[PDB]
Amino acid sequence: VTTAHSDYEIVLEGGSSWGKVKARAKVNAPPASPLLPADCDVKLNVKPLDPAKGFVRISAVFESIVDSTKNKLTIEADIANETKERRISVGEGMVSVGDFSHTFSFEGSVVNLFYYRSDAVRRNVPNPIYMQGRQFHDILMKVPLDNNDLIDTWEGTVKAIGSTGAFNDWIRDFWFIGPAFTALNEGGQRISRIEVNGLNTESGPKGPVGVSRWRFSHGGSGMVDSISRWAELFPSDKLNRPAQVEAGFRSDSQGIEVKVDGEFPGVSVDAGGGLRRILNHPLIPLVHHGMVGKFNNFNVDAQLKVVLPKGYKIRYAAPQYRSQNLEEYRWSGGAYARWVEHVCKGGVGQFEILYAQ
Amino acid sequence: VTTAHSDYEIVLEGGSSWGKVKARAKVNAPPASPLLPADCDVKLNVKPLDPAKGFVRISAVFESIVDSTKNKLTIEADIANETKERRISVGEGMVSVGDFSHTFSFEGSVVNLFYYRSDAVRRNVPNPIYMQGRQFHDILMKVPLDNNDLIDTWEGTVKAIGSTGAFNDWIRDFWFIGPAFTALNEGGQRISRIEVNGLNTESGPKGPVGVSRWRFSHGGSGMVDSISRWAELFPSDKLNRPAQVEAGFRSDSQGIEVKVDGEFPGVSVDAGGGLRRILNHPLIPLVHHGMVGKFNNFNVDAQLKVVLPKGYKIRYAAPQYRSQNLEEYRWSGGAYARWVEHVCKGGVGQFEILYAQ
Amino acid sequence: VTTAHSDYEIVLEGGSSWGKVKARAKVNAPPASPLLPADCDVKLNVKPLDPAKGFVRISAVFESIVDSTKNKLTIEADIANETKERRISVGEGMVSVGDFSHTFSFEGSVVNLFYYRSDAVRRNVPNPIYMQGRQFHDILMKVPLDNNDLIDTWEGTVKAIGSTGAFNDWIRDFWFIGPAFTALNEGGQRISRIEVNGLNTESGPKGPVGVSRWRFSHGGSGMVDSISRWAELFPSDKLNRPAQVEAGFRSDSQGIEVKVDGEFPGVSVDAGGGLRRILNHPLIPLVHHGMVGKFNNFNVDAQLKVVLPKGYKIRYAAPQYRSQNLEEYRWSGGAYARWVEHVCKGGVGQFEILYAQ
Ligand code: BCL
Ligand code: BCL
Ligand code: BCL
Ligand code: BCL
Ligand code: BCL
Ligand code: BCL
Repeated sequence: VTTAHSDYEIVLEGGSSWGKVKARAKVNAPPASPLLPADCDVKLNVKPLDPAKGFVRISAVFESIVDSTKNKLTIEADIANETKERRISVGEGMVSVGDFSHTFSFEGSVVNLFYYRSDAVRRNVPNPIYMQGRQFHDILMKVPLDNNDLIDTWEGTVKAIGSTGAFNDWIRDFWFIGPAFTALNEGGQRISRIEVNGLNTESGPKGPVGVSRWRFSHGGSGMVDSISRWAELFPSDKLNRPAQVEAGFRSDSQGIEVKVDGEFPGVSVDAGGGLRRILNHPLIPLVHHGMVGKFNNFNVDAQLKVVLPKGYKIRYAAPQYRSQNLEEYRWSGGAYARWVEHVCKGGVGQFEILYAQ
Repeated sequence: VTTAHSDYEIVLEGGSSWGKVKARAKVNAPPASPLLPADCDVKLNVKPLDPAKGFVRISAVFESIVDSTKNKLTIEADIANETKERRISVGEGMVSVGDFSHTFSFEGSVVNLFYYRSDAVRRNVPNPIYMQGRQFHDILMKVPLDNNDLIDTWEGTVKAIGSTGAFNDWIRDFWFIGPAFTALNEGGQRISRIEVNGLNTESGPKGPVGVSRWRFSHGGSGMVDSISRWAELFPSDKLNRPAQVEAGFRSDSQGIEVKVDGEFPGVSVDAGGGLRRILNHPLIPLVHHGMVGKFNNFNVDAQLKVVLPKGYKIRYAAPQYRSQNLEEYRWSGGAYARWVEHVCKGGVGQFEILYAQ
Repeated sequence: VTTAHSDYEIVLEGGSSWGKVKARAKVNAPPASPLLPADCDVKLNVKPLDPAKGFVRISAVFESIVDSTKNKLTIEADIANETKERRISVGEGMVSVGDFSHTFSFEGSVVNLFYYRSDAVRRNVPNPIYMQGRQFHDILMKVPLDNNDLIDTWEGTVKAIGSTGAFNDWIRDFWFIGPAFTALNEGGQRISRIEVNGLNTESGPKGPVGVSRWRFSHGGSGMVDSISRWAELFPSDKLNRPAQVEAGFRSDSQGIEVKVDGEFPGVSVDAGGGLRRILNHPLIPLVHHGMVGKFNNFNVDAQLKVVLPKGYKIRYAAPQYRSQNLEEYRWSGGAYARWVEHVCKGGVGQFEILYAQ
């Protein structure tokens, strides 16, 4: 029988939206990857840089093995809000695949805009979900052309841009490789044609550098969390100490195994009336994973454990928890099991938890 | 276990395409709504107004409660065919959400056009399904700007239209909220950019009125019933007395419960050769519901009852009925059960019923 | 219970990428066709014409019965590669539906272009799958206007082209009938507006002929095999004798039954290191069938038999085979059964088989 075994745990901090999240999962069904096996490890870290100007330093490392090819991507960036709609970033990183690698540095800004703002909606809807909007990226990137492969790609690109009028359109076929293209529509997401503002070869300290300045916008009909939850997804103001997440998966023709461990702020939020809630589930991950969650029938063997800070209690949970031991609450079987099956297949049915002192 | 229990009943009138439809359904699986609970009641009524000019008066009321917010929409309209391709309407209604509400009045015409008409298809295909075409809307609407929220929205819009060249394009991200966007492609449906022909503030008897005149077209590759079955979906010529439908659902994290009761013309149609059929199932509802029907495994406990007028008998049914008692025919289990599972998940496999005297 | 019973067999030739493929399948679940019943037979044949210029002659016959309407399409074409990116074709055929039929002749070229070519990818990825690109069609077609239906359609079209500026856009709604439209996005595929280069009525030996010259391009994000595997899908260089495939299905409200039998080159390919593999599974068929494979729950009763040439053995298989008798290997149950369920529902998880002497 195909069985998914999972275990999730959330330990909340008092007052502080911080939480520790742990997850383990294993399913004996094949992944929908046309190249197997595929293993990946991810490590994310962020630390307060300069709280006066709202800067944080984020670092990410992705490492994987796909059909015997070793890949790696690292990125380090400094990010800050300038206004409520405009955020800026500056960073550098590296990509490496087998014997090949290249570096890059960049600076960019993103402006997030909602299509409407209405007090009539605001005062009448206590927990608004869909927020339609558009987000603008303005990027400057630099890559040292220090090997023949880079030179070839740079020259090929400069040739294409200057010869093909549809380049700004067709580039999207290249960018959203494989089923990434398909996922755009699934999430109510649109990518505009790009605008190329400048392409130059500079003379760097150590050699020629390919410099490019370009922009694009991305629209969302309300499920794109990047747009609808712009402020909430970057809780820089609550980052009083370093946060981190380590996650990884191993997969082949027999099954998938995953592990996650992290601690960061933003896990709980003020729900008003003196109540707090675990944050609303982001929609994108459920909709995108929904594209791969329907290929094998499975049974669910799942459990969730929520540990509240001392003296806090759950005022409302639906689905309902099965047991409680002081501050620890557990869910398993029954309606919780049906909800897990549901979300693993792509459903976004609400699972709400409100707690208070 | 997840079980869907449903009961459907159709009682046909003799000769007259009229029928009474009753449906009850309950499933213990969560709905895919990111806000729960969600309850809704709908009431539709239509009555012959002036049969000489083909006018009917339709009225609709929608009432719901979503996460504790009460919403309501009413609409009343007079509709008539002018030609076989052009239909006109004039009406008014109201929207209300919590402490907020606004009214509106409108007049509009819709022109439905098929991309081709061929006698070679017509004489060779007895029961044609896909009909590709395009439909044009021309709308004039008026809303009294009688509160600050309306004024804010009106001024914001007039500002956007005059400052953003992409407004006619991006408005579509706002219009098709959440997963409504996604459903467009799923049904082979396209919405053009809008055309804004006029935006004015008039001086009404009781205050300023925001007046707008705009158009859009919508294409369909053949599954869009609004286009392919343009004439059949508005049987004004068979409406010799008032028709109505009452329907509603209650839903939360535990399950969904639905009830429908109606009586209206258009349930049966001439199939030629002296035969009649229950109308072909519209495709849109199956394809759209198919987007939410695949998140939980279920067992089917379903029954269908068809009551023919006295002296009529079923000449062909596939799937086959299980039993017959005079004019009453029943379906349950076996192939019918597999067909129900199929359509609830998004399939459009044909279920045909032909009857005759 | 819904059960799918299938049997697949591959017999490989030694050295030669030739293989014989046999498949039988039956499932008692209804097809997603809004018109039933639907039966179809297909016959394909190809033979070396002139190996010096790389020409092959291909012939196809499609015959079906849909809801009692008999349809038939035949096509015969001569095809050759001119370069590695450009292929040319010349042919003729016929379409017939009930009492109607028409012929056609044509000549066209297709140019396939990849968006990038990189040695860094080539040397580091041993078995590349996604290849983004665009394909250009240039078509000249001729149809004798020998009946009133043809004349009507021709005149209607010439009228539309000259009156509607959006014809080159809207024609796509007509072309991708029903759910064919939807399938485009699902496979990461895009069709451009068409370009009409010429529309003329010529005076043929036997009467007026409608002549048209038009083009279109089609983009693919990497799953479109027509683009990413352009060379491999037309193994003209391995066609040393005639190849053929016969296939057909019967279907109605009770189930689907299918049979396939063929022999052709391209079934196995050099995998490097002295190893050979069965070719990578094309992605389109799995993704498109995935749109209809999820409407009924089923159990799998499936078996695969692979017969290698004398003296060859399997060096790697995942999922693993169950048994081996000399050169014959069999798969059934366990991980193979889960893989079948997976691909029948739309998954593309890799099933790899490497063999060698
Ligand atoms: C049988 C039903 C099964 C099931 C079947 C499958 C199948 C089948 C698959 C998965 C896959 C996965 N499943 Mg599942 N899965 C089940 C239940 C679970 C459970 C659980 C029970 O709790 C968990 C935790 C998981 C977890 C996972 C992940 C390990 C994995 C998806 C990886 C991912 O996020 O990539 C997200 C990837 C991306 C975002 C990459 C995008 C790249 C493109 C080009 C886009 C660029 C983005 C943008 C430009 C970059 C942003 C720029 C800004 C700077 C940010 N599944 C159920 C029970 N699962 C998939 C997988 O990969 O397995 C190895 C997969 O194929
Ligand atoms: C450039 C990227 C953006 C950004 C984009 C997003 C987006 C987009 C989302 C979040 C979400 C969240 N972010 Mg943010 N976020 C950024 C910086 C931060 C910082 C910080 C101070 O720098 C913090 C503390 C957080 C914290 C948070 C939480 C409030 C929330 C996740 C809650 C949860 O329970 O997850 C539980 C944690 C897990 C289940 C494990 C996740 C572990 C894996 C390793 C990470 C995901 C990998 C992703 C699928 C693959 C990346 C592919 C790209 C090609 C690289 N973000 C930067 C500025 N963030 C999510 C949310 O809910 O928003 C409201 C969300 O949708
Ligand atoms: C486990 C599998 C389950 C299942 C799982 C689900 C799930 C999961 C969900 C449903 C949902 C629903 N299911 Mg189901 N369901 C099952 C079987 C059934 C059976 C049955 C057995 O007979 C029935 C009768 C139902 C009935 C229903 C409905 C009560 C409900 C869809 C509401 C709707 O139509 O909104 C249609 C809504 C719209 C058309 C709104 C569109 C708004 C957008 C912005 C578009 C504008 C349109 C346009 C501009 C206006 C027109 C202008 C012209 C003037 C006309 N289901 C199977 C057995 N069902 C959904 C729901 O809402 O539940 C509460 C849902 O999430
Ligand atoms: C402005 C809207 C259009 C219109 C648009 C449509 C569309 C679109 C369709 C129909 C369909 C039908 N219409 Mg019509 N229809 C109109 C006016 C009428 C009038 C009349 C004289 O005024 C009559 C008698 C009918 C009668 C009929 C039937 C012939 C047929 C439904 C058969 C059935 O078995 O349903 C069985 C009944 C049910 C299963 C219960 C339905 C109950 C719920 C309350 C109604 C649906 C709500 C919808 C999902 C949500 C609306 C969301 C919008 C945002 C408001 N229509 C007006 C002019 N009609 C359908 C059909 O089959 O076409 C051939 C269809 O697809
Ligand atoms: C319950 C789950 C079931 C299941 C449920 C279904 C359902 C439901 C359906 C099918 C359908 C089919 N299934 Mg299945 N199926 C199952 C398992 C199987 C197994 C097996 C176990 O091995 C097999 C062999 C099959 C085989 C098949 C086929 C007989 C059939 C798809 C026909 C096709 O290819 O049309 C491909 C068709 C096209 C490509 C036509 C495209 C026309 C459009 C307009 C596009 C034009 C293309 C282009 C312009 C022309 C090219 C130009 C160049 C010159 C080339 N299924 C699983 C177990 N199957 C479907 C069917 O048709 O059944 C009769 C269907 O509805
Ligand atoms: C105009 C069409 C193109 C073409 C387009 C494609 C496409 C597209 C694909 C192939 C694929 C393959 N082609 Mg090629 N192919 C052409 C000419 C040929 C010639 C030849 C010398 O003329 C040969 C020998 C082949 C041989 C091959 C194999 C290498 C490979 C199938 C392997 C397999 O196991 O299938 C197993 C066989 C079966 C499972 C049975 C199939 C039987 C049915 C009758 C055929 C499919 C019908 C299709 C679904 C419906 C057609 C609808 C259209 C509207 C007409 N092609 C011409 C030039 N070929 C596939 C592949 O894997 O590419 C790498 C693939 O995706």
